Amino acid sequence: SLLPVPYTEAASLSTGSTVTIKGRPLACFLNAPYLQVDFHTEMKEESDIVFHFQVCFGRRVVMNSREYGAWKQQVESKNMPFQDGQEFELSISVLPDKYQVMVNGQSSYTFDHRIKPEAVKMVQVWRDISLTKFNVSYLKR
Amino acid sequence: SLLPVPYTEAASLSTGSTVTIKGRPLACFLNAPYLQVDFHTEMKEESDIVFHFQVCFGRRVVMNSREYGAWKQQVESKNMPFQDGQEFELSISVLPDKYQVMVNGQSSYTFDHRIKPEAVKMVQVWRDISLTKFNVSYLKR
Ligand SMILES: OC[C@H]1O[C@@H](O[C@H]2[C@H](O)[C@@H](O)[C@H](O)O[C@@H]2CO)[C@H](O)[C@@H](O)[C@H]1O
Ligand SMILES: OC[C@H]1O[C@@H](O[C@H]2[C@H](O)[C@@H](O)[C@H](O)O[C@@H]2CO)[C@H](O)[C@@H](O)[C@H]1O
Repeated sequence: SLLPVPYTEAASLSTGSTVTIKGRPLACFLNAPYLQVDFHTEMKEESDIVFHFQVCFGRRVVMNSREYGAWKQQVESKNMPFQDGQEFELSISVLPDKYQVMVNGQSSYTFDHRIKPEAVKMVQVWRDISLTKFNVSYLKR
Repeated sequence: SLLPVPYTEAASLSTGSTVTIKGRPLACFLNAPYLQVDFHTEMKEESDIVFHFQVCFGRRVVMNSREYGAWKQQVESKNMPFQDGQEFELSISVLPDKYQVMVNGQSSYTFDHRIKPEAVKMVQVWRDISLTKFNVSYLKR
């Protein structure tokens, strides 16, 4: 739709930051579209990933980190609040101990910090979605 | 780039048809982009898939068919002629007994017919690529 995908925005994160994403899958769930949100340590796409969030719509969610080029311990979830054929609202909050992912207002995943959020310099949103809104909040000290 | 992705074209296939696709992955191989080519029995995306061709760039290729709504026997290949960061040329030939997939001029995969190619009514090309060329040939009787 309106925002380019893959979507890249230079970003900084700290405790209390919220990343808000509104979008829609590009295919019915039967065809297994993906969504991926990566919090990167540099603007280069090859850079480390502090928080990797990958939705296989209708099937599972995978979370991990890529640290000095290597993927670490995968977290796999079958929780699937996303609805077939529907627009979704995604909110990722930077809490002191973890990321908290809200989906359409509902707490849906959390992921403990493995690298401090201050290491983030870029956010990329990509795979089989269109996007109409992306925001990183910058209200807190 | 130039062609919309997901890309959909109404299509007919028979022995001797060639589907030609030129495109580029939207991410470096380290970030595991996908490419998917589906030969559908109807224009609806939910319709059966006579030939499903799914590249996880740098890792593997999966082929299958979706018949009366159900995925059948997966074929998994580690053959990976696609090159990191490069444009690719993909040619899918409809031979009497199988599809033959050429990648950059090189025979790279084949998949025996499970449903007659005459059942195809649509081709979709999607996931993490841009496309500059798509053609279905219509030269043969
Ligand atoms: O875990 C998320 C991450 O997986 C990558 O693949 C990892 C995989 O997680 C792990 O189980 C294996 O031992 O190593 C793989 C590669 O280092 C994928 O590249 C990726 O897209 C992510 O989803
Ligand atoms: O095989 C290609 C096809 O897999 C689908 O998932 C299948 C899977 O192949 C099979 O091993 C399992 O037993 O059933 C699954 C669902 O019916 C995926 O949906 C897909 O994207 C394809 O890659």
